[PDB]
Amino acid sequence: STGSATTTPIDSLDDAYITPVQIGTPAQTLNLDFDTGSSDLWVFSSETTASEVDGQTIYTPSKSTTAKLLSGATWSISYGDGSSSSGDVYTDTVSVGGLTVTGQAVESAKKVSSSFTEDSTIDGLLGLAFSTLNTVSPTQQKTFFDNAKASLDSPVFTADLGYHAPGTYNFGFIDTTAYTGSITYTAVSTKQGFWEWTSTGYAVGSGTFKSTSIDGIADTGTTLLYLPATVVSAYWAQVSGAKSSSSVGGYVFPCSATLPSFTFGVGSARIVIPGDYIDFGPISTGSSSCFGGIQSSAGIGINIFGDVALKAAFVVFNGATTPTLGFASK
Ligand SMILES: COCCOCC(=O)Nc1cccc(F)c1
Repeated sequence: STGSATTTPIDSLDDAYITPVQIGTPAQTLNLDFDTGSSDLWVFSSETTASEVDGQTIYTPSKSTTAKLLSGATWSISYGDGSSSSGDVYTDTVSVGGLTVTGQAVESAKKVSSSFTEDSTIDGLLGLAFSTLNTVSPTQQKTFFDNAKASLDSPVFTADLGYHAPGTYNFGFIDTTAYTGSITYTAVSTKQGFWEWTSTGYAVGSGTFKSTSIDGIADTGTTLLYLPATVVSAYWAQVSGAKSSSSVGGYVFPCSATLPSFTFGVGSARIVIPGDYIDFGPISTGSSSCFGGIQSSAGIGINIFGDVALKAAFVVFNGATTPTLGFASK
């Protein structure tokens, strides 16, 4: 089997991408944030505290003839940005782009933190990291990809995120028309539960490539590119007037600037992030200070190849017995 679904930016900045997902019988379609940096499929629901729902579409398990309470199971996650959610668990039929999993754990939110409430466009998350990070207790549940894998034509999914435009998540096949050149594959460590890999270096604009190992995670659920402070300083030094602002929370730059590209290495291959992809717009409405899309990971504990990086590539998440990642230009 295969599946193929369009993913759409939630706003004009590509802050996140939403993908329609069919849950239950009859289908209830929710728009979920596919998140390779995490492993729970959770939804706003008829159980979510009413004051914490503000425009999201909810899953109502009592209206699904295939929903079953997973007795005794609870979940609770805290994300790197400080947001969180928790609740109980149902199993139900879940379909993405024509690919159907029966008995998928659908984690129903009883509580969500304010950032989720305040974003009416995201009805939940669909985790695509390794199932060892799933938070359901006392019995850990599998991700949608883990449940689908054996049925897929090939045990892979691909992320093709658009810049200011829709893109595609495919399951079970590699669309050879969706990228240019070849796909360069690189080793993955699953030791932390993530799609963790080592970039071979970087360049700023037309500058020379610096060969240096940068371990990080491919995380579709993180907006920005978080890299070591040395790398980030080298990038922003090429933008007149750019500076790190403790009060804003990262590097800002004059909105009148033209940003240089940023290149990262994948083995001997190179993925070029155009400068425009690094512009996240005014820090507040009407400001001439703009927020940068490349930020320091120093306070995180891990480097994160988020959407800013991934949207410049066609990315293969290869879930073979020994997982690997592939990157192609597009
Ligand atoms: C095995 O789960 C133990 C509880 O974990 C809670 C928890 O917040 N986990 C978590 C947070 C962010 C990403 C991710 F993938 C997992």
